[PDB]
Order: sequence, then C-alpha cells, then structure tokens
Amino acid sequence: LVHVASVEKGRSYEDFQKVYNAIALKLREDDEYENYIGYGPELVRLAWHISGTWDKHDNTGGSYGGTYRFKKEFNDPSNAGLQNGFKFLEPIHKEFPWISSGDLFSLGGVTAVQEMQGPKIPWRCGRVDTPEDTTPDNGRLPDADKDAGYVRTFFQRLNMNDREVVALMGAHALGKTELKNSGYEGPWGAANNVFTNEFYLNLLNEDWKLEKNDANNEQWDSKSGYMMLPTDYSLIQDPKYLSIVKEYANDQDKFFKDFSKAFEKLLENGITFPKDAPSPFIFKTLEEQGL
Ligand code: HEM
Repeated sequence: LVHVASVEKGRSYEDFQKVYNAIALKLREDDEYENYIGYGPELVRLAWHISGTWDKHDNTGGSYGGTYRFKKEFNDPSNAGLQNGFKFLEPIHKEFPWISSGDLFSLGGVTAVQEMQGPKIPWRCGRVDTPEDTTPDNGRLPDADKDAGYVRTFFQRLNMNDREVVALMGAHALGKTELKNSGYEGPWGAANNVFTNEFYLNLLNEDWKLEKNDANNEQWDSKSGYMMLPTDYSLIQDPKYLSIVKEYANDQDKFFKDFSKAFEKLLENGITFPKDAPSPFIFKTLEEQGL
C-alpha cells in the first residue's frame, strides 16, 4: 500500500499557520493543566503515538490515515493519558474542518515543541483520513520495561537508527509519568514544559537506584525526585547509545538539529510526497509573530 499526500483543497502556508496559531493560543489558554505543565508534553506524546503505529514492512499504521479518531485505537492501553490531548484538539478541528485528522494531530506535536522553545520542525500537509477498517491493532507501541536491544530492534520497524532513537527519546525532557496511565511515577527532570537537552544531562549526572513503584513496576530513581524508565536507562547501559547521549548532553544545538529531523521523519513515515508537492512549512512561533 501507498499513501500519497494530498494537499487540502486550496490551502497553503498561511492556512496552516492559522491552525498552528489556534493550537499555540490554546496552549496558553489551558496552561494550568497538570499544575502548570500545560498541554505541550501531552500533544508531543499524542503526535508520537499516532505516528508510532507504523510498520515499514507493509505500510500499515502511520500518521497518514488519522486512525486515532477511531475507538479501537484511542482506547489502546498504550494511549492511556492522551485522551485529554485528543479533546484539546477536537474543537480546533471544529474551527478548521478542512484539515485532515492526521495533519491536525501531527501539527499539534510540532506546535508544542516550538512553543516550548524547542527547535523549529518543518512540517508537511496532505495526510488523508482513511476508514475504520484501516485502524491498526493495539500493541504496536513500545513497552517501557525493556532493555537496549529491545529499543534498537523496536525502532527498526520505524526505520530509525541509533542516533534517531537517542534523539527522539530526548522528548522525555517533557512532562512526566503517572501511575494511573502507565504504571510509572515521576518526571525526568525539573523544567518539564521547556524543550531542552535536560534528559541526557540527568541520565548522565544523577545517581540512579533501581526501585519498585506503587504499581509493582521497577524504575530508576534519583534523590532529586526524578526517574528514568528501564528503556531510558538502557541508553547509558549500551555503549553505542551512551556515546550519543553524551554528545547530546554536551551539545544542545546538535540535539535540536537531530531531534528536528527525526521527529519530522517520524511524523512522515508511510507517506509518499508527489514530486510537485509543496516544500515543507516552517511555522513562526507566537513570539515571532508578536502574538
Ligand atoms: C522506547 C520508547 C518509548 C517508551 C517506552 C516511552 C514510554 C513512555 C512512558 C511510559 C511515559 C509516561 C506516560 C504517562 O504515564 O502518562 C511516556 C511519556 C512521554 N513520552 Fe515517551 N516513550 C518512548 C518514546 C517516546 C518518543 C520517541 C517520544 C517523542 C519524540 C515520546 C514522548 C513522550 C512525552 C512527551 C511524554 C510525556 C507526556 C505527558 O507528560 O503528557 N516518548 N513515555
């Protein structure tokens, strides 16, 4: 199967910058969420979970079809704790009914990273909603109680190499884990509504202790009250991963450049852009627009 990008009828950069702006202005309006983490981390996690269902071997799943809108996929146990982010975007969809669901969910992630002072992420339109029967079965998102070889093998299905994997995991600078969603408890760091290389620095510089949490799962804990998932910790257990972690801990600019590439790639896996499709769009932040 092939999914060819189709530009929404008559839309161009300024049409999508308005939708960007509606999302960015709602992040402000709802900035009190989760005791002022705000909705940025949840929208970045949502954008990753709607794209992370892709299987490169047969082009099933992926962001193109917008299939998260179907209850089979939004009730995936792996998607627990994204329901609020979905509901955040529902009204914006109502405001711009011409945008496709996959375009909206992916653009949510881009907007969140940029409004949290992250790198600019080029973004392309033309995902097209596909019907219920194309929704991927549950189970395609990764487990957190795993080691480095699981992570490396897992991400091969998404056509991601070691640098891309370590870069994407840097998004765990954002937000936190909650027992009620995933059976893990705590944040990865202090400034968790700001996009920075803090995940790598805490991985390297904190003393971590294996502990059992209130859901009977084990996680790595620091006395500053931060945590790492077994999969996060695997990035310093593995020599190849450890080297890249060090590189991003020492250079946030390099991390931003690699994260931008990898995240755009994630959001576009499974999509064929016609040769005369438009060039990717780089949206201005509210600040750059004096908004
Ligand atoms: C082996 C890979 C992955 C695993 C096992 C993993 C695991 C999880 C865990 C279990 C949490 C907590 C969810 C909760 O309790 O609410 C979550 C949070 C999060 N993850 Fe990951 N994740 C991985 C990769 C990624 C990637 C590639 C990104 C982004 C490019 C992503 C971005 C986030 C975000 C931003 C949140 C915080 C959400 C919020 O606070 O609302 N994760 N992750």
